[PDB]
Amino acid sequence: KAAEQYQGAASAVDPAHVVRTNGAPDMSESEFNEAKQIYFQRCAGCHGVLRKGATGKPLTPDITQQRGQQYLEALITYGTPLGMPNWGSSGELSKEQITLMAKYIQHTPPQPPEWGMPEMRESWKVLVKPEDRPKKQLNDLDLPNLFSVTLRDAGQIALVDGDSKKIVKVIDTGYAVHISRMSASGRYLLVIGRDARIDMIDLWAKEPTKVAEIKIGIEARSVESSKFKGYEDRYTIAGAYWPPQFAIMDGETLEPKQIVSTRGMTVDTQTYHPEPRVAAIIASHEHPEFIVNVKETGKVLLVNYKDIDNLTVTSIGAAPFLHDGGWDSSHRYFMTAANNSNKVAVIDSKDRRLSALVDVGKTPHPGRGANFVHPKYGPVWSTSHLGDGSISLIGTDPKNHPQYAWKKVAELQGQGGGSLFIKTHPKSSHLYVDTTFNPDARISQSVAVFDLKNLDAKYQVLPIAEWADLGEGAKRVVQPEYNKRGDEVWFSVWNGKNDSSALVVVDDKTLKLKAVVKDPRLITPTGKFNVYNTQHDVY
Amino acid sequence: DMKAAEQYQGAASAVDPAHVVRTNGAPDMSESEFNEAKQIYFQRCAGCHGVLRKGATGKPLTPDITQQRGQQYLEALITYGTPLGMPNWGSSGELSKEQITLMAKYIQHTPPQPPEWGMPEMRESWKVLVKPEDRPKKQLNDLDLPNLFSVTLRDAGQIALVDGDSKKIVKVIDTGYAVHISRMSASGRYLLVIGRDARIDMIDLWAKEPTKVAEIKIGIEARSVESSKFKGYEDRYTIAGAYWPPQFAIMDGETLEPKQIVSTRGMTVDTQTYHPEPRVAAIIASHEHPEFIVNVKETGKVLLVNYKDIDNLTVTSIGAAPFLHDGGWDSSHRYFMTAANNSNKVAVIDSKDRRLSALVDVGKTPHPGRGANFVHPKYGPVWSTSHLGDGSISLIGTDPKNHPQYAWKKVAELQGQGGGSLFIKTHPKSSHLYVDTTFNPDARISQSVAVFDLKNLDAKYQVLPIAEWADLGEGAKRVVQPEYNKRGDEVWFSVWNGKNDSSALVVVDDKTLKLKAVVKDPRLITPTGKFNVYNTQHDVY
Ligand code: DHE
Ligand code: DHE
Ligand code: HEC
Ligand code: HEC
Ligand SMILES: [C-]#N
Ligand SMILES: [C-]#N
Repeated sequence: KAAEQYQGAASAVDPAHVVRTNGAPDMSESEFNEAKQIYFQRCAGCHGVLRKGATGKPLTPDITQQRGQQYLEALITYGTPLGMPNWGSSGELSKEQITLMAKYIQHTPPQPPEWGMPEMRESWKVLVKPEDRPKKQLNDLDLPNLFSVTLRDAGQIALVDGDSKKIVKVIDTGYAVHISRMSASGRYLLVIGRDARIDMIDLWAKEPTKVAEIKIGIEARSVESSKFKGYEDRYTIAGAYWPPQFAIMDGETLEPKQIVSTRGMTVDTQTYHPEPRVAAIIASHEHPEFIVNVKETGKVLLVNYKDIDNLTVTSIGAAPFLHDGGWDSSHRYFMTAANNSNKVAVIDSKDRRLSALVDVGKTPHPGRGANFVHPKYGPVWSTSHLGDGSISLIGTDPKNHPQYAWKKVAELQGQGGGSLFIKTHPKSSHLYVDTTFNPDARISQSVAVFDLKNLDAKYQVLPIAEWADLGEGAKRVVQPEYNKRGDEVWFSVWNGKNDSSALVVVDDKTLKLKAVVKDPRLITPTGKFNVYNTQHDVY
Repeated sequence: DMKAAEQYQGAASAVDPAHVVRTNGAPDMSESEFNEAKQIYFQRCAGCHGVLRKGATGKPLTPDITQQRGQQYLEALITYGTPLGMPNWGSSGELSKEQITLMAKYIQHTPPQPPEWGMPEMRESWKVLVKPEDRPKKQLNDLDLPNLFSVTLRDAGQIALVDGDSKKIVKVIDTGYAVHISRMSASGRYLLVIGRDARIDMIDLWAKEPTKVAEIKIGIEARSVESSKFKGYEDRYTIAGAYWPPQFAIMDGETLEPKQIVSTRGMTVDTQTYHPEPRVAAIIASHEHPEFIVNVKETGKVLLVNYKDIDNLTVTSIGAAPFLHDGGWDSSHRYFMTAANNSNKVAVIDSKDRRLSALVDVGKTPHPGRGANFVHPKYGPVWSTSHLGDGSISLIGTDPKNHPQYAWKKVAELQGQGGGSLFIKTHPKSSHLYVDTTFNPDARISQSVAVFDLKNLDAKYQVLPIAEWADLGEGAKRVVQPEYNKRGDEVWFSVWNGKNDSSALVVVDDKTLKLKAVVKDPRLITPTGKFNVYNTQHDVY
């Protein structure tokens, strides 16, 4: 009773300022569920799970009830020119569905599940114990020249032999694998699905097999392994969209060790954000750290793993909407893109600070980027864009080229907007640029190639999809990727699930068609990751 | 712009729609009925159950659990309570049967949402009353600043500066509502006070008359404020912790300018699950590194917030035990001895090696305040704490160097008057150990304090009738917090009576245990915490 009188006083919170959420249009269970289904299928990507807004404006009841039924129906129908699709004019949704959507967004956002240690441990499985795994490579595959290709809609990945151009193994994974990363030893392949399911594959077994699996959230995109000297196969980190968090695991077994929330304050307005999605993650070579990108808040986190029991995190402020990125030629500066801010942030992994914020074109999408030595400007890092056809060249040498350090030194022009990946190699004199999401079929079905020994000359259009000889379907071409020795570039002809797809290989020295990989199992090929080039960050 | 970026994010979310739940199936209640219940909730239930009803000292009152219990179960539990900390709202006749029904219906609805409080709101509340350049260069008064006391006048929303030697009120200043604590800056010039409403006030003790130079509001609800104490950082930064929103804020220690706000929402130490309301508790400034040691309650984390580079903040998260509350330094100012009250443990944080040294098992609901340090004739240097759940006083060894066999062990135990204790106190020059019993259900015990002889710890305590000595008449007259003067010969107590009744500050001669003086004033409304300037600034306890 002592402890009851002790916590007996009134809260300092004014009850009048604590608000009841309602005044929404009545809808039955059948009507609400149909609407909720359309929301996660068509709208959550841009508006967020909690509707607080990401690429899209906030769709919370305070804002939507203010607009009213008619406004909302009209906006969902015609869309806007600033990136909001027309759901009615395009005939994607019916008048009835749009009315249900307008009604839905006026209600309190339904609550999604959380995912902590109990759920993570429950999903954790060690298929082959470390003690019972091989001691050496029991197969005769050229592992450094292997490719980890994502078979998207099939929820699988295929290991394609670089030299023979054949599928060696097809493995069951999580749904729609986003990326593939290698461990610092070059033995373990790590893949993560968008469903946040991670699979660890031992390339040393007679036939490459899965040794462990875990689910780190409801939705995720990135996975990474420790790369600092003395920490080979020590830790594995993964970043989640829902819940806004990241997880550090044991690099041998995938045992969940630490989970850290990314819910916090923004860099720009310094206000609370309930859904800061984790984007790109890159392992530092300078300090025993993981460089984690937190999107909506525009924060770059340096997560130290020297002591994972008492975690040290340095929160570097950058720019809103941090997405993808990669290392400069020297592997010290993390060049990441803050896409909706139309900027590229430079993170010094050595001095542990923001070196600069470089203004580029509309919606920069570098992937990991493309590094080469410019004849006039010295070492540069490049990126193409989704919002326009420009290619930005940024100086990456503060030591021997201060005049050009962190400056958008020059621009190149591609086929158009909708570009996703730019690529080059140390042993190559070519620069490749795709145009995957470009509204024109011909442009999206081809890639642009520049001559690094003559950047004044226009690019050469390579008819990648046409060379594949596939027939019907959108046949969008995505991601240029080189092999171990850098003499051939691979492309994915991403066609629909019920259609035929292929991987097209081009001879880098001659710009001619070298090979075409077709297989009935090659369903919806997206990302391709060459083992050597991924492990040693060769871009 | 356009169509390319629309297909790029055109794919479906990996989230299963079927798993995202719609909340309702709650009893229909009108606006007047909902607001009447919501009023009672924040007045009587929020402290223990939390603002979002996810549970703190109290169990979760989220729709999933309450709708499962049903209307009748809820009405019965709110009426009779339980023996595990849940009050009997109906049996005691505190709430009417009609109010209890409204409450039962209320907790079955989705918890209403409070506002957030970020930088726009903080800057809007930020005021510089006297600019640094316009402030004095020397002390413009004849006040004995080191021996001044900063007494909280709770319900009045004010503080009072009482001269240690004369026993008179020098100045009454308008502050935030119900000031929780007073802290001094490292220079000894500025007095920092924070209200439970999260309003901070910075007072210059060097002006003609001690006046306010700056103010700011760091949240909707708060408890702690602190200043940077590492060498080379005098008056550099001021930090404050909030209950709602779950956050802390770092400000300029000269102007109170908001620089950084950090969310404490995160994963727990025990279950490693997400918690949407981790309240900030005690904050203490490190002398070993340029850091602030912040306690995060519900998650049970002790954060080492480095302020060397305030633009790129570095935080080290140390796991301790759930329900971290109050604490203080050991005799050497190296080990932060903090209580995880509902876990019945005292955590030891090494501020030098930056790690958890131990988790000592103590009694029921430890409440140390800042604690009491003295050298035990047998066990060596110790740190003590009294309890709310029982009458025991735990003595914990704090010397790993010369007494490793006793380090981080509940070495011995002393017995007080009973439960409901809040503060234990001693001083270097003193051979006495004082312990209050503020919240003890018996009137006579709560109106008195216990005193132990440090020279002969085997002997039983002496009872000092503090409230009786005050001669105040009617009222609860609960006695709270023993605090010494700079010399260590006087021990002050607060006779915390009701706002409409008469209160007093009782001073005792430590050398003789006899009544020295009584401070009465019509402005001395609901006195609670008293902080001696020198003793607060230099952590003398
Ligand atoms: C955060 C993130 C990364 C960086 C991780 C890293 O490197 O650590 C990444 C990388 C990638 C990479 C890495 C390439 C590389 O060379 O590094 C690939 C192949 C890729 C294929 C696609 N991505 Fe990706 N991608 C997202 C997020 C991300 N993608 C999205 O949220 C988005 C906008 C919407 C979505 O529906 O997922 C999106 C669209 C796409 C696609 O449409 C692609 C072509 C097919 C798909 O499955 O969704 N993303
Ligand atoms: C977090 C916290 C601290 C440590 C801060 C620090 O040192 O940095 C503290 C310290 C304190 C101290 C510090 C004394 C010291 O010497 O260190 C005092 C005087 C004090 C007066 C009270 N506290 Fe306190 N107090 C709370 C929280 C805290 N109190 C509560 O949440 C609680 C349980 C409920 C509430 O109503 O706020 C509570 C009850 C009380 C009281 O009932 C007191 C007596 C009167 C009041 O105004 O609420 N608390
Ligand atoms: C991204 C590729 C989008 C998808 C998928 C959907 N929306 Fe969206 N929406 C998006 C943007 C970038 C904007 C901003 C518009 C602007 O011109 O600034 C919006 C806006 C809306 C709004 C209006 C908010 C307001 O102004 O009050 C609504 C009502 C809206 N969007 C609804 C919505 C629904 C229900 C969708 C799925 C069926 C949907 N959007 C998809 C971007 C994108
Ligand atoms: C702390 C000093 C309390 C105050 C003030 C209130 N409650 Fe509480 N409550 C508290 C505890 C420690 C517990 C646990 C009881 C146990 O024996 O374990 C509870 C529990 C409840 C519950 C039951 C939850 C369940 O098991 O389903 C209810 C319905 C409840 N409390 C409601 C409630 C209301 C409405 C109050 C204010 C008018 C209130 N509590 C205050 C501690 C404390
Ligand atoms: C992915 N972009
Ligand atoms: C305060 N206790």
